[PDB]
Amino acid sequence: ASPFRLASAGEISEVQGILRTAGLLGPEKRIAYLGVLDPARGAGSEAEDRRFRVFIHDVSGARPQEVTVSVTNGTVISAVELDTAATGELPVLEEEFEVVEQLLATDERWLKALAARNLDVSKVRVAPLSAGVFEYAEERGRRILRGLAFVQDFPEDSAWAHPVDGLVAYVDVVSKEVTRVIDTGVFPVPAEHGNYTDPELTGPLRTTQKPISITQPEGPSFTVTGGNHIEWEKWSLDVGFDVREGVVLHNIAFRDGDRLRPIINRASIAEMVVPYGDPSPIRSWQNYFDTGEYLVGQYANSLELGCDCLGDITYLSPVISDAFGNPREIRNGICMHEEDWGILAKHSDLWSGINYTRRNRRMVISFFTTIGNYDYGFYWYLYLDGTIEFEAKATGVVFTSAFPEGGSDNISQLAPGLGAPFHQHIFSARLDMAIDGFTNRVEEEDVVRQTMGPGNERGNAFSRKRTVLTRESEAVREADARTGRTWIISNPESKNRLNEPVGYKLHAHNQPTLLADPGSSIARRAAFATKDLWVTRYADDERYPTGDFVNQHSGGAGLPSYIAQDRDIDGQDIVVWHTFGLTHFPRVEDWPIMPVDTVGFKLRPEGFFDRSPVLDVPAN
Amino acid sequence: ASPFRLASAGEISEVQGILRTAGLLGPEKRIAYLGVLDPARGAGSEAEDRRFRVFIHDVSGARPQEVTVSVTNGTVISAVELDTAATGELPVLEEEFEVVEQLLATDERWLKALAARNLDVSKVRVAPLSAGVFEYAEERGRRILRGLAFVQDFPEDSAWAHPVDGLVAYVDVVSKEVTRVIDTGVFPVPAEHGNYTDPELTGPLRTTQKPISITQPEGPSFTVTGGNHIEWEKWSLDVGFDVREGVVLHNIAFRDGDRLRPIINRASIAEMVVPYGDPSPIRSWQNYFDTGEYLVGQYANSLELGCDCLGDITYLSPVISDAFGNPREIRNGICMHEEDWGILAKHSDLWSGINYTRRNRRMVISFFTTIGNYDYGFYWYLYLDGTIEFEAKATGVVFTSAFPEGGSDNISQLAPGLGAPFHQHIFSARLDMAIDGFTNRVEEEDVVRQTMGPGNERGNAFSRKRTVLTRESEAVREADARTGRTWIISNPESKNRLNEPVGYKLHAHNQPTLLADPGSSIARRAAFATKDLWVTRYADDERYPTGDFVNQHSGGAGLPSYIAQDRDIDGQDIVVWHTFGLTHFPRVEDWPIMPVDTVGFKLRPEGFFDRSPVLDVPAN
Ligand SMILES: O=CCc1ccccc1
Ligand SMILES: O=CCc1ccccc1
Ligand SMILES: [Cu+2]
Ligand SMILES: [Cu+2]
Ligand code: NA
Ligand code: NA
Ligand code: NA
Ligand code: NA
Repeated sequence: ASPFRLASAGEISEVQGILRTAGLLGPEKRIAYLGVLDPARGAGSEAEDRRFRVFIHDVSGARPQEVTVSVTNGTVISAVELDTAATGELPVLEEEFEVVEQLLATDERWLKALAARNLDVSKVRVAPLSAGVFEYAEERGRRILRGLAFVQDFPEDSAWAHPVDGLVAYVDVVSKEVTRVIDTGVFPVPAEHGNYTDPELTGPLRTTQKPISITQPEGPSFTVTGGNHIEWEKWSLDVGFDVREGVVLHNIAFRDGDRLRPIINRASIAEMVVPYGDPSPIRSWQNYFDTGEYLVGQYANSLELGCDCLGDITYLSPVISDAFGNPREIRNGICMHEEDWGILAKHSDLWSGINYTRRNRRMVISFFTTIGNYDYGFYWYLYLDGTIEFEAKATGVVFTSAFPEGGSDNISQLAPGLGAPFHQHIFSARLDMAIDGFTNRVEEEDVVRQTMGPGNERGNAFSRKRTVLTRESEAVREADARTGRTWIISNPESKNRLNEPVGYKLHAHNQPTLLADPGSSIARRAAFATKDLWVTRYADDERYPTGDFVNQHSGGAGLPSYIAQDRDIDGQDIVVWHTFGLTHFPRVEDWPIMPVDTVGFKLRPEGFFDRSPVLDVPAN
Repeated sequence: ASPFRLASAGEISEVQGILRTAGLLGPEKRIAYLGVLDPARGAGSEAEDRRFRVFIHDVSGARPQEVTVSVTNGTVISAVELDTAATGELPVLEEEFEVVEQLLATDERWLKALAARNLDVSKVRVAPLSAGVFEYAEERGRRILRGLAFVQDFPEDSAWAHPVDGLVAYVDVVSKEVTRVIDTGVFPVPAEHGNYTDPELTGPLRTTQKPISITQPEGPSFTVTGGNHIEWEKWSLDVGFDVREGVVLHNIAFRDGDRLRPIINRASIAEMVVPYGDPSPIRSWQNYFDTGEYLVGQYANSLELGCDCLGDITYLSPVISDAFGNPREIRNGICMHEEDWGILAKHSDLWSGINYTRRNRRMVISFFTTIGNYDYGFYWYLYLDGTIEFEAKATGVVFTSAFPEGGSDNISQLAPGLGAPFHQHIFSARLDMAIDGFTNRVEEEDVVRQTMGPGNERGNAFSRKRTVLTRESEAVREADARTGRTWIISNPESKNRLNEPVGYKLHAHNQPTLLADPGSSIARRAAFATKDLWVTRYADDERYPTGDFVNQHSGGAGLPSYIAQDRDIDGQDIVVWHTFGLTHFPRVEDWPIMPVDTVGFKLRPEGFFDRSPVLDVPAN
């Protein structure tokens, strides 16, 4: 019944049939993206219409198409041919991952480079890296991937330990031509292996860890209805899944007494970018948008009970399309469980004699994705007290290079001859806000220091100030940790019992934003990453901070184009875009496989409730 | 055997006997502090000498004394009479908590103030607040407490809901005189109760929470020997307890292969301060040092299994002295347990076919203290991967006032007529470092942005810089979140296999430091709180960032006095002092009892190991 239910295998099969019948899915066609569209604003009409958006690539060189279909009515709503030199190329296809290595293996220039290094071509893996846009005029409007080489000594070897530095190739994957092979000189291929399951490297495994058993003898406290509707400890929401964004949260609301109170209409990680800070021409082009260019949702892992998710786990298995429109299940792709979270509130009172302790808990919704060397866990958390938190967990294997003789200012050494270039991991959270409804506004809150003097004779006073952001042109904001800067999303037409607007406060981690020079190609294509906070007026087609077609787009699409409309955001239907990231100078302890590091943000109620919302939590 | 074992009841009884026999513990004497001294540097002599430091107060007006005794030899080592106008008053005594209310109850000025407000004196509780040092010349060298009044409607009522604003009294607790009663006008006493166990306020308790069962069927993975020596997953350390500081960690080391490698010699929270930002003369003097003035360790709670600590818990019950030198056990005052901590490392490799997942865990050492309205949990965490983290959890009841008609810039409204003044909670962690031994140094690490140009033609490069702090006069440092500033403690004489100095990196939360005007009394007495990081040369007598006698000390003691010695800290025995805190603008959801908020810091290895230290963790 619910318009926010997960896509079914039958829906995807119908999309395939509709596309085929319309002549849109011949043997040269590939589906590069397929996803269900959200209901438009004002769906109080009970007009069930499940629509899907599709990007269709053509492997023969014909122009790709963007298509919208209605599975409910079985019709093509619209179909548009794309000029990719103008609006950007389509996302990378999984089946192209191997084409770069295959094409290079028969190119005489590539072969001469490997021969000089005495590398057997059958042992050389080539990473299929997105190209970006730089100085090469012949790449405009062509579908280009760039290749960096790694040696695998045997089939189970970790190739990342053996980078082939000084060598890069560019490939046109549609015409199947190697456009350029650049060899800047021979570097020794690092010889130590990085096989973290080899007993030679691990030593004997610890025998000292005793088991931790986490069980729920009466089952979990949350309920799942209609496939993906969650109710837990007054929270209510729908868990969506999109092949580009991954897990998406819809309709986050909190039952406060008799009223279901909305908080967030849609929450997602709408983009992420990993820019590299090595000026070597072998890697100075390297910036990959895992979300926008590769689609992190299609690489979600199947999560193992006891290993990836521990406790009383409820799984969702989302369905996606393969490149031919067949449905493919991601078995156990989403874990949901509740976790004990320590003390919630505690007081022992010297005058009343009352001793009081309550325990906290959180609801966890997570998935894990793998794109080449990197692996990321995406975690959404709901707490008893109304807090919402997001956490990204970065692990996997660092991207490697040679470590130059005589050192480097932009690479750290991990092992003899083995380097790891400096880089960042930057995310964009898109928060379609609905604090008690859609009439919302954003205020910037700074601590205010006061001078000793009249009215402050002992010099102890301090205060705060709030600035309302009223138009999009003034809603591009930077962090300021020193002044305790936060942002408050409030509803000016909904007041608490003290006659103050209800609100939620966004707490950032205040990590550095994009470091690249403002005139760089990556600063233009990832402009969202240069600022901590953006606020836009809601619009149906404004989905990603980088635009719809990120791959090889020349820049400026997305947020800098949206805010140029300078729309009213003071008590309106608004969207918050928060940039947050990790700056990674790799350490020896990150090698051969990296222990998890984390970054995120959280939102806490700020006069949303009339008092603490967890007074009715029992003593356990 | 171990010199770092907890104080025993027999040791304290011997101290009492030694003091009594020496004429130092007559009926007018009170022990205001008693604690075991750490071994001096270079204890490779096996010279067991358990020494205790004692502060002795005199309730008749005689000068107090500082005394050092040896329980091993049964002798007084030294005894010094204190001039408190010079060096500060002794910490507040528990038995003085009730003396302020008792003395005010017979003062005619206090009675007239209560009579005008129609308050029955038997219902009026008076909080015993530390005085600080302000403009009152007659307080110099006298033991002063200040009193703020709260009404209790019945014995089990929460008095915090009913502040009596406009009224403050100053009391000399030794001569038993009320020096001043200040009445600036009548405010309505807020009428709503704040009884968070009253069903009228809580409503019916939730029935929706199902149990979470955390068990260890084979017991915990750590061992406790000699009372307080912990070994867990290659970590080794001693858990101490001091009545001023609370839990103290000694001898933190990590077994790396065959070598036990030191990391931190002593870790503690050596001070905390709560400054209030309300300029009203009723409260503009209000700054309490829970650690330095009240001694947070003596108010540690007995922790309840299943409620405060959940899982397979091992308790310590530390012993302290009461005011007469009798030993008193704090039953179950420290919880120790290990916790699952999610994913540790994970990778699924497209070329090797290997799928790899390992789970993380942490060791938890915690205690909870209550001082009047506020309650704090102190948590130390050790992780599998070498990370050390501290976390403070703040809960309890916010300090209240009236909310003035017409609002306030320095107070938030919680309920009709009820306010909560702005304030901070600021902590000082004292880290006596020993990274691979005592030859340590500190470097400040900033991200370095680079300009597009020659050698950086695509404008993508970024780097980092490290600045060695060589003398104490240059080792007072501020946070800079925008440039990703961290601090590295390294050993220049101990290198990893890449011939780089081994190190640990301190990651701060970058919260605002002390907001008060630099010319204020609190800025002088809590000078440590004005800067994020201090580094000193180790010295036996340099224990607290505020000095030994914080109560009514006029300022400048502690860290600003230590660093004036301008000692060499470049490859020396050094101590890191990190200031971190919360800035609290109270929200409606903080009332009537506050959900936990947190702040802390962490240290991660930085080239300390030759590769990831958790390769030998098994697959579970
Ligand atoms: O994360 C996307 C870049 C990438 C893709 C495939 C292999 C290595 C790196
Ligand atoms: O936290 C120390 C200040 C204090 C002490 C006792 C009651 C209320 C407040
Ligand atoms: Cu990284
Ligand atoms: Cu507070
Ligand atoms: Na273009
Ligand atoms: Na909105
Ligand atoms: Na003095
Ligand atoms: Na030291």
